[PDB]
Amino acid sequence: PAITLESPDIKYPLRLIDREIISHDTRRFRFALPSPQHILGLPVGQHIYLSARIDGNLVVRPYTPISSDDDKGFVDLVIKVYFKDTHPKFPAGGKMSQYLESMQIGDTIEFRGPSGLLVYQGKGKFAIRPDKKSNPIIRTVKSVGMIAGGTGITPMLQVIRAIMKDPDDHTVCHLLFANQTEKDILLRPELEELRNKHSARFKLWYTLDRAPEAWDYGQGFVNEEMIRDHLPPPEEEPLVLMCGPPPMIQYACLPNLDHVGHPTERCFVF
Ligand SMILES: Cc1cc2nc3c(=O)[nH]c(=O)nc-3n(C[C@H](O)[C@H](O)[C@H](O)COP(=O)(O)OP(=O)(O)OC[C@H]3O[C@@H](n4cnc5c(N)ncnc54)[C@H](O)[C@@H]3O)c2cc1C
Repeated sequence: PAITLESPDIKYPLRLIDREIISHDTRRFRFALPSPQHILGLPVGQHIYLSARIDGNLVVRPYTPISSDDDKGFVDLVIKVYFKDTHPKFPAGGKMSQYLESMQIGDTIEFRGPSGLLVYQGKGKFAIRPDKKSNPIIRTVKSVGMIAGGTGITPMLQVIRAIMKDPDDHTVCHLLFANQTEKDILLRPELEELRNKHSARFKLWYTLDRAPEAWDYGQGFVNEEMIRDHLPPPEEEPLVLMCGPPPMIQYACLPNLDHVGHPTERCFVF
């Protein structure tokens, strides 16, 4: 159809048309593409760049839509709002996130894309560029390991959806979704729906820093056992995809990946 993100260098103002309070911090923000038949123009695996001049300082932060290029007229972004005066070190909270919460209906925010090193080309085929200028290295995988932390499910979900939507895409997605509390399990219905509908291909497990009284899943930070039991066996040569808070990736993921047997080259951070 009509691509909204025609140029990666042009910022495209889109209007906010709906907001869904996914959780206390994270909200699903729907934006209106230029035409009701216009598409976003986002290859699976890539992300967009929201740009706005907040506090006199142009702040450009990146977000991965939960919408699919199949969806027309709208762009759904599950964005967590780091609230002000809710963190001891950060009384100013998030910058773009708080602007987005403040955004009323019909306010405009600029979009830029596509941007990203990973593109899913279908049926195991992941085009991962080592650098933005270097050419993408293409590797077909039978399983995809995925470690998502909080708002880092949106890049995973994009991939999960694409694979499950193609019945000839036999790649098997293993997801490890790490959040602080049960209330913080974003897109949990969608995810559980995906698993029920495509169990053979989608394997789902959660970990919560502070779990509820009844947690049939896992507790604590990301650990080696959960990477071992709830991600693909390293022998299957899978692709471990990771999005989470930089600390979580550095201290909980990358270390415990080595322990299980996953190589750095078979692993990618969104
Ligand atoms: C590929 C990709 C996709 C992404 N997709 C999404 C997405 O879909 N949705 C999304 O929300 N984010 C997404 N992010 C992350 C996003 O860019 C930000 O991390 C954040 O959501 C908004 O930025 P900000 O300007 O609000 O943060 P900043 O203001 O730049 O954050 C500054 C620091 O303050 C901390 N901080 C501030 N207040 C608090 C608080 N109350 N509690 C804890 N820490 C606090 C932050 O954690 C951070 O360390 C994505 C990132 C990447 C790389």
